[PDB]
Formats: sequence, structure tokens, C-alpha cells
Amino acid sequence: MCDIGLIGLAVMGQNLSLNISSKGFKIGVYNRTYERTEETMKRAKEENLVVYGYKTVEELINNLKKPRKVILLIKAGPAVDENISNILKHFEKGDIIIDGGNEWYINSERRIKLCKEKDVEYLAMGVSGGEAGARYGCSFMPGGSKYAYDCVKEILEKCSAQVGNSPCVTYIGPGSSGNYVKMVHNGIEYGDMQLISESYVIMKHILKYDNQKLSEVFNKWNEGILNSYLIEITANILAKKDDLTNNYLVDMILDIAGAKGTGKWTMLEATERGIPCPTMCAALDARNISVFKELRTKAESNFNKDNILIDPNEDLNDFENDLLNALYCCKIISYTQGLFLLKQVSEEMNWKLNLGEIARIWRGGCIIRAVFLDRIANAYKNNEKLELLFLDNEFSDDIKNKLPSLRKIVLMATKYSIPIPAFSASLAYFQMVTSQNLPLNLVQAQRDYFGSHTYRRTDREGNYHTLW
Amino acid sequence: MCDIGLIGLAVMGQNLSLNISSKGFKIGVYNRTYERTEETMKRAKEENLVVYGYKTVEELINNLKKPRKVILLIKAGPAVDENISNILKHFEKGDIIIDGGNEWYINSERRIKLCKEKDVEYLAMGVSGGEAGARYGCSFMPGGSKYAYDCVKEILEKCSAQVGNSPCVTYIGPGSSGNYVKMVHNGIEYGDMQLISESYVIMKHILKYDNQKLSEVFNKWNEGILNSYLIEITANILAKKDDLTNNYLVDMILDIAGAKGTGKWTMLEATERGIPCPTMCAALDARNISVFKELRTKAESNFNKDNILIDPNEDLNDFENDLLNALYCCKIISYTQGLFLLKQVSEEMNWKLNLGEIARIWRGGCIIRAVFLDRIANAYKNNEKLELLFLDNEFSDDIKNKLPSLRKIVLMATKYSIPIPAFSASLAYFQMVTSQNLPLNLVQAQRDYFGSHTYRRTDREGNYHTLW
Ligand SMILES: O=C(O)[C@H](O)[C@@H](O)[C@H](O)[C@H](O)COP(=O)(O)O
Ligand SMILES: O=C(O)[C@H](O)[C@@H](O)[C@H](O)[C@H](O)COP(=O)(O)O
Repeated sequence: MCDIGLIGLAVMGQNLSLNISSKGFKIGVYNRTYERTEETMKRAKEENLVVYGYKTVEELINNLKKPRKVILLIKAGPAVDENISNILKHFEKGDIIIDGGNEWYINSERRIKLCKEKDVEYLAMGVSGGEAGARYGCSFMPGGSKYAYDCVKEILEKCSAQVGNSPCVTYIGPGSSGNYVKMVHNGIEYGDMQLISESYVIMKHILKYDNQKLSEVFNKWNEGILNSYLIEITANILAKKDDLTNNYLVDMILDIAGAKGTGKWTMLEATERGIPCPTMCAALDARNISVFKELRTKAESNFNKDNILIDPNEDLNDFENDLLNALYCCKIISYTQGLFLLKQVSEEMNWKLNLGEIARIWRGGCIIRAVFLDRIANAYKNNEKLELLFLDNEFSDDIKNKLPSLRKIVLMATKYSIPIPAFSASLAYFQMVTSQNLPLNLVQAQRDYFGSHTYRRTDREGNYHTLW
Repeated sequence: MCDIGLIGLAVMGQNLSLNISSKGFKIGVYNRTYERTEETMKRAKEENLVVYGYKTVEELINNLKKPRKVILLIKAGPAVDENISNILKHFEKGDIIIDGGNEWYINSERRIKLCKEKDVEYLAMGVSGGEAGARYGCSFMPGGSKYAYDCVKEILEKCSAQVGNSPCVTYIGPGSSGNYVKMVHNGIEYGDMQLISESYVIMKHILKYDNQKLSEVFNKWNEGILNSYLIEITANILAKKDDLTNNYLVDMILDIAGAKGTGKWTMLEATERGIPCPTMCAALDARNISVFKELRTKAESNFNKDNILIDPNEDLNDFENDLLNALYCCKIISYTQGLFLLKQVSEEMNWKLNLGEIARIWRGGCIIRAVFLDRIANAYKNNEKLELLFLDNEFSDDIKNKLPSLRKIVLMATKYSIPIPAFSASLAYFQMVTSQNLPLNLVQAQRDYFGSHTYRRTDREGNYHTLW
């Protein structure tokens, strides 16, 4: 009888099935369109692996060891609820459903209560790493039933990416906390990509770097503190030549960014809970503005973007190194926002999130993977209740040393009309959060003036209304 | 019998009752606690007006002319639905309920459906102007039943603020469109207040203006193109002396901004629909960051904000005039965002909003009222298909002449570490919306690299996936 089952056999589910099989576990798979089941078994025997395929969910469930465990890798929608409903007709007390898709956390909360009515345990698990990580080692973010986690943790530990001896998996917490952490991972991923792209236009249009010089700089950055998956693939992307023309492939790609929800969800949560995530908004702003390609073209035909002619007396020596420090400084600031969001939500939901553990399993497998995440992990291992990431002693020193470079980059970009919303939003966020006194005193005065909303004073307690 | 009735006698409801009476209409009022109903009648006596009070809602409904019209000014919550149901137990076919509170538009849609099942017409009406506007003239944003609007239009026209002889009321559209327009008014208002507060901190910390000079500058600006309620009251606020100390009152106000939902709702709507509103995020970011007053104090103690020492050879000539032009430029950009939001939402909701009419009724009564809004109303009445506000010929000229001032302001603020998120977000929004090519090509290549999401090409049709 099978150790675990998996429903949903796109390339993601196929690769995870091969991953589980290659680790010595016997796995049964199902997919309504049977050719995907056939493709999985074909790929398994081509790699000398064993994957059992069944034509129905009933036959798959019947071949599962007790306690029965099934992984769901189905595109988000009513097809997930239809499969859960069908599974609950054959599962019994103590069996486990594991949803591995990018889900909105409120949806998983509903499915947890529904399965619990039949005493079926539910694990809502975020997965990061794509098709490659699904096959060779990804980052698992399971949350929900701790009992469910314990029954499957050996599979997750062996199939996840390994950072030294440490598997990239942890018990996130109860309920839908696993979906929430994976959502925030993608939100942070949105920010890193927007910051990298802004570094790309800064060197292209201020330093006049061609695509070959750009790829070299990113590869040089990947050898240092900025070592990361996104910096690495960016260096590869910028050097890629087109095979339909004689241009660079990145110059032939239409600048309309897609998006599938997780970035928007992070933003909705930050707005609703009053948690400031300015770098998040900048990344979303860029993607949402890019959609209106025809309007942007007509708008530029009225507001012509003149070609950037650099002042010959412009001090641009060490500017490339200033940009390195600024981009690193912005990652500290951006991750501070994301980790602050996770901390406040954990406190509001009583999830008891372990931010050091979350940072640890983000060191490999996932998209934001970087040696940067090992520094974050160490910061929270030393202070589990750290309020803001850059208040850690080491990160604080990094900020104090690299912030002048950030100001220099924002200055030059502003002077030459280069849009850098994520860079400037990150600098603004740091300056406001480190300001004991902000101009919201005037805002409060205005609100009392036109709305009689009252205000508080600095020198005494109470709520005061003034006849201005 | 009474021409109309009003339920809910806080200061807003009391003043509107006096307003309706002062315009010649016979109005009956009711409040759950009878103490407020008496107070309304005493104040009516003292102002040589007559307002009829009733002890229960049944007597009020019995004294209404057909078609019966009742105005609701109840604090948002279940009490609104409770009063609606209580009213539906006595209204007949063709009677009208008008809700005037700051309501979330989805909740009004529900109340419109229920009242329509009882054949009672519903009017969800946004109201802006505060206590003074309720008494002497506010901006009414009624949406829903066109039959209900036509039956109550003369009361709304005479009680609204008058710009010349044009009353600040219009039929917004069907459904809850009136609540949505009022919500976006507050969103724009949030942006105006944040931009003004950044002008204040720029002059205070870069130019070293004290409060007397600050008040003089805003008064000076109120005489020119920036003539507006918010600029005017800002001048009064900055000059206001505290009577408990010998300091300026605004300096004794704790910098923790309140917020009661409408600004947050505007951002939630923009985020969910993918409509870029970066200036709204900056306004909300500033208010949300201000709440963390204790963390901000601890943060500055570690990140000491040095005294802003201005370079003696810094060219600050015409800097005050650059700030004037920059603030006016940001208002153009911010209203471009908010009016684009209204346009896109009108399309998606099939509301057929008249942006020229909405701008017209925002010229008086409401908080954002300004001669600026007459220019906006004229721009849309000249071209009802205008897409972006700053694409109007005269607004386009303003951007071209004033955008260099905005760059100069952002440059100086960046150099001297002044957080100005709304100014920088406005400038970034303009530079992105007017960019034919944005670095989202790199983002699209990354998403195809790690997620196989495919990309589009600039030179041919189709969706392409590259083995990078
Ligand atoms: O962690 C990952 O492996 C990716 O982030 C994964 O979740 C997927 O690629 C998302 O769809 C990307 O997000 P967008 O499609 O919204 O850019
Ligand atoms: O248009 C108006 O007359 C005001 O905007 C009114 O709606 C009220 O004063 C809001 O409560 C202000 O908004 P906040 O309280 O969220 O700042």
C-alpha cells in the first residue's frame, strides 16, 4: 500500500511525484485527464523510478497506507473544493489532506473546518521553487495540523532542498499560517525583482552599460554579499541572445508584467491591517502601470522622455559600488517590512510564527534564496522577539554604512528622471520609521479642524478638540 | 405634514435638520435617545427655525408627505440595518430611504436589494463638509434610484453648497456609486493632506521656516493657484497659538494619525482591481507608520538623525516657488490617479460616472474644495473621453512647466534626508505612466525563468517560453 498519494499532475505534480519516488517512498498518483498519469509513469520508468498510477480517486485512496495522506497540486479554484469533497467521501478519522497550491489563507481556513467536521486533518502547505525545485528540492511551508505535519515530515525533509544538513522545511504553525508565509515570500520576491530591475535601468541609462556589461556586473555581485538566485538568473538573462533576431532576448520581451495574486494579497493584508509595506506597493505599482502599454506610449508621445545625456562633470566614480550598497540596503529595508508584517500578523492570529525558522528554510529551494537569508536567520536565532530586522546589531551597522550610497543612487536617478519607485520608497520607509517626530501633527490638526475628530497632546493625557 | 424626515441626531444630523428648515422645508426628526431630539429643537428656536421632533419613528413616518422620504445619519454599524428594517415595517411602494453615512459601498448594495424587494427605493448618498457643511452647505453624492433622486433633488440642491448658482449635488449613478465617489473623495483628501504635510516639513527643515513664516507662505499660496480649503486651514493651524503653553498649538499635538476607514478602503479597491494609486499608498503609509510611535522613538535612538546642516553654497533661490509648483504638480498627478480609479471602476461597475459632474460638485462644500476642481470639471466637460487628467492640453502645459520644480524638491529632500513619500511617489508615478518602455521586460524574463509563466514579444504574436 502506498505511503502517500498525489492528485494533480501538471509538471509541478509530476516532478514532486518523481522527487518522492526517488527518495525511496512508494507513491500513487491520480489526474482526471489520464494522459498526465501516463506521462508520469513514463517519466518514472525513464528515470528507473516507480510511480503507481490510478484511473480513479477511489482506487488511489484504497491503496494508501493508514493514516492516509494525499497531496493536492490543483490550480486554485472550485476544482480544489470538488476534489476535497470527493476525498472526504473515502477518508476516515485520522487521514490527512495536504494542499500544496498558492492559496488565499482565508480559503484554507474554511477547508480546515470542513475537513475537521469529518475528523480529517488538513495541512495547508506553501511550496516555492517552481518545476525545478519540485523535482530536486524546494522550500516547504506547511501549516495546520501538527499531527498531519508529523505524519508527513519525513517525506518533506527528504524531498526539500538541503542547506548543508538542514532541510528546507519547518512546521509553520496552526491554521492557514503556511499559506500566509508563502504569500509573504512571494511579496518579498516581488520587491526583490522590482529592486533588481531598477538597478538594471540605473546602470543602463546612467552608466550606459550594454547588456554584456550588465551581465558581468550582476555576476560580480553574485560573488559577494548579494549572492542570490534572482541575482544569478538576472546575470544569465541579460546575456541571453535571441535566436529569432540578432538582438538580446530581454530587449525583445514585452514590458507587460503578469501577476497571479500572491503579491496583491500581501498588499491587501498590509493595507487592511495598517502595516506599512511601501516597497511592496512600489513593486505592484510597476506591474499594474505596465499593463497600460498603449496609454503609456501615447502619454510619452505627449510627455517625451528625452535621452539621458549625463553631465560631463557628474561625479560617477564608485557609482557602480554605490549601487551595490544601495541595492543591499534596500533588501534589508524590504525584508524588514515583510518580517514586520509576519510578526504583527502572527501576534494578531496567535500563530507563534518562528521567524528564524522561516528564514532558515528560505535559504534554499525558494526563489528569494540567498546567503542574505542566513544572516536573517542568525539575527532571529539571537533575538526571537526582534521588532525590526535592521535593529539587529549587524544589520544596523550595514544600514549606517550603506545608507549614504542609497541616497546617492536616489539623487542621481531623480536628477536624470529615471523612475525608481522601490528604491525611493525603501529610503522613505527607513527615514520615517526612524523619525521620532513626523508631520502627522499637522494631519491631526486638520482632521480636528474639519472633522472634530479630536487629537492627543505631547505634554498631557486626554483627547482635545480646539475651536480653531 | 413634513416634506422629509431625518433619523440620527448627532451634530451632523442636527445641523442638516437646521439646514433643511432654513431652506423653507418642513422637516421632522427622530433620535433613539430623546435628549438629542430636544437639543435640536432648542437650537432651531435659537436660530429662528422650526424643526418638528417626534418621540418614535412611527409618528415621524405618519407625518411624512407621500412619497415618504427619510434621511439616515446613523453611525456605521448594525444600527443602520436595524433602522432600515424598522422603517420598512411602515413604508409603502414608492417611498424613499436616503442613507447619508460614510458607508462601504458593498453594504449599500445589499441594502438596496432588500429595500427593492419591498418596493422601497434606496438612495445611498455620500456627504462631505463636516459640521459646518451640514448646517450651511455640503457636497451631496447621491447614487441609486433615479426616481428617488428626482423626488429629493430640490431639497439636496437648496441645502448643498453653492458655487455661484450651481449646487454641489448631482445624480452620481445607480447602486452604491455615491458611496464609492465619497470614498474616493476621502482618498484624494488623504493624499492632499500628506502632500501639504511634506511641504510643511520641507520648508521647516530645509529652509528653516518657523511657524509664523510657514503660515504666511500657505496664506500666500491660498491667494494663487493653490486656493483651497485645506491650504487655507493649514495657514490658520500653523499660526494657532496654544493657550495651555506659550508654544504653537500644532507643536503640542502628538504625531499619531487617526483614520476611520475610507482611505484604507480606497487602497483596498485600487489594489484588488490593479489600479495604480502610489500617492494613496504614501498617505496611508505615513499614517500607519505614525501609530508605531514607541518603535519610532527607539529606532531614532539607534539611528540618530543628525542636525540638517544646509550647504552654505546650496542654490536655494526660488526654492519656495519651486515647492509651490511642485505641490501643484503633485496635486495634478494625485488627482490623475484618483480620477483614473473612478473611471476604471465606473467601467467595471457599469455606473457611467460623469467625472466632469463629480469634479463640479467638489468645487464647494467638500473638504478638497478648490478652484483647482473647476479646472478639472472644465477639462472633462471639454473632453468627456479624457483618459488621464494631465493629458488635457492645459494641464499638460502645467506639468511641462512645473515638473522641473518637482525634481528639484525631491532632489533637495533626498540630499538632506527629509522623508517625502508622497512627493516621490507622485514623481515616480508620472515618470512611469509616461514611459513607453519600462523594465518589466526583465521581470517577465525572470518569471519565465523560474516559473515558466511565458512572455510576449515586441515583434510578433504569441506567448513564448525560453529554456534560459
Ligand atoms: O515561490 C515560487 O516558486 C514562485 O513565486 C511561485 O509561487 C510562482 O512562480 C508564482 O506564480 C510567482 O508569482 P507571480 O506569478 O504572481 O509573479
Ligand atoms: O469629507 C468629509 O467631510 C470628511 O472626510 C469626513 O468623511 C470625515 O472627516 C472623515 O472621517 C475623514 O476621514 P478620516 O477620519 O479617515 O481621516
